[PDB]
Amino acid sequence: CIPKWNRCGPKMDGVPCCEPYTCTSDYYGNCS
Repeated sequence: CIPKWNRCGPKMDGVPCCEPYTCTSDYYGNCS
């Protein structure tokens, strides 16, 4: 998963932010 406060892209890499966190943009954004 991706560490909080970092770039996340589950639709482009297949790995969203960690369960306790969420991604804002599926293409390119941040987690919090």
